[PDB]
Amino acid sequence: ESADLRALAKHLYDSYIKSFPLTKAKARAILTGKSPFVIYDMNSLMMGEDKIKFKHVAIRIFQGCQFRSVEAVQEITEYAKSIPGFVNLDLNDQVTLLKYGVHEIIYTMLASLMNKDGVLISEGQGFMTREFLKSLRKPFGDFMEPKFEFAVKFNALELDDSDLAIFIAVIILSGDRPGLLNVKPIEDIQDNLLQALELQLKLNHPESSQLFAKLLQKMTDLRQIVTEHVQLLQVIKKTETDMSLHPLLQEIYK
Amino acid sequence: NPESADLRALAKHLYDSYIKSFPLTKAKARAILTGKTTDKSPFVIYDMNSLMMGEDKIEVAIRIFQGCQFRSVEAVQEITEYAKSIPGFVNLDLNDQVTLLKYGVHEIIYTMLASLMNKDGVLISEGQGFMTREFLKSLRKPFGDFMEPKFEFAVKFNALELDDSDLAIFIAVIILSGDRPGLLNVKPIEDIQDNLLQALELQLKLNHPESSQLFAKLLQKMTDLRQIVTEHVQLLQVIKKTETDMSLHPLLQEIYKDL
Ligand SMILES: O=C(O)COc1cccc([C@H]2OC(=O)C(O)=C2c2ccc(Br)cc2)c1
Repeated sequence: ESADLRALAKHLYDSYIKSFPLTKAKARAILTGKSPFVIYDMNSLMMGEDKIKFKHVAIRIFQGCQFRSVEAVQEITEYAKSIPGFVNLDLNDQVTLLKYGVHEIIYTMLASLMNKDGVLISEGQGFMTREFLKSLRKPFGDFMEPKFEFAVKFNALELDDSDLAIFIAVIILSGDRPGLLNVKPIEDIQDNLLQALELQLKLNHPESSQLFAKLLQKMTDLRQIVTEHVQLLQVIKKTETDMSLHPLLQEIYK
Repeated sequence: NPESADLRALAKHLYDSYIKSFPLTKAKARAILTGKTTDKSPFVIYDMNSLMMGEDKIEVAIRIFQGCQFRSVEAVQEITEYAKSIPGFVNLDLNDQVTLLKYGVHEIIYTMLASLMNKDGVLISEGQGFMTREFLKSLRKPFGDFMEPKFEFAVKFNALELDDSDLAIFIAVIILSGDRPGLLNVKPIEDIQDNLLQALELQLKLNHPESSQLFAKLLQKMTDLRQIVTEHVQLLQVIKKTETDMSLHPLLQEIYKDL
């Protein structure tokens, strides 16, 4: 029966490449060796915007992160709709799985762009450092540090795009999202996704023992930082006197 | 097969210490919850009257919470005894044995508490009593919602149909976690958890053969345990600042100390 598990592994990987432009393999090449722009202080921030083409002082960084998250949701939605059985679910269930899922996949693939010294920005064309992300006014000065502590641990598992492709699918098909209407089949697809993930990590990582069990424990983490960032997204709602400009622009970021 | 036999010896050793460390197991709790015995029948507490009459074995809202933390201290004592029997735990650094226990005990307590709970209430007083879920939820604020997260997780967790032999290994995996803040020597802990995870995977393969992917579905429940600890922690901070005379316990207040 593992013939179908190997089929599903490459089907999800091929769709992973089409839905996501900047893959982990191409981000690892940029982080080590061609070079992009480096934003390390306040001068290189303004210097960046000139020759980088952004699409939007301390709030300009956060608003750009929400612009990138909106583009990410579209890539995650298109990728999820290619998972076998996803589009054949209840349309309300598909909306719910994506609603409570995109935040966890955003940080999983964000780690693919992070090391211990910074993160890539604007499709690998730039690079914001770690210390510059702790030198902003509150509460911006400490909303990326939990995500850097997580990216260090998660990337230590040292997975590739084919492992991540299956791992992304399992997070979307989580059958415990509040408000589901047909919890059965969602757990059915996630059951075969977990089999394909268990098989994938054995054939690609034969030396690392219980990489499948250690990967599932990172989900326990993942949600703890998603629910922590959610409660931080309402500190920006109540603080800063510059987080409400064009009303049509507020509707996009929901 | 010779290496899988080494994992069976580990599984039987953990189950042996489990029986010897926790007096009330899930096997005995299910014999009490389901009314199949004429001798292990509990006195049900459902209102104020059944409370004062069942006082032979056990402010109302405060008195209920005092006994909850009294049993929590009883639980930590049993968890520490069982952790010492896990192979390698006592061989680690003494600072790490305290940190693995500091963040691990509550995730263990809510796991085994689910063995004493059905959808209608919780076993209390060593199985002699049974406090209803409605009465626990009918307590005044902020105590009227102190138990619903525990109950909602139990009916979800008990669906896995795990017995004490599977629970023994899953308890050991939670204690020997490398993801806990303050671990000085992380790698020697990850080696022990790797051995416990191999034993748990084989245990569920043999004890639950028809149940597919029970190993992955069980490891996902650790995400539920974290949110209960965080919601619990948030709730004590409100009680500490409202009931100013409400005093804790050396075992509990030092676990919540900058958790
Ligand atoms: O004392 C009162 O009137 C109300 O407080 C009570 C009432 C009943 C039982 C107890 C405690 O004693 C025990 O043996 C026991 O397990 C207690 C207990 C406390 C909280 C939860 Br949850 C489960 C059990 C305290």
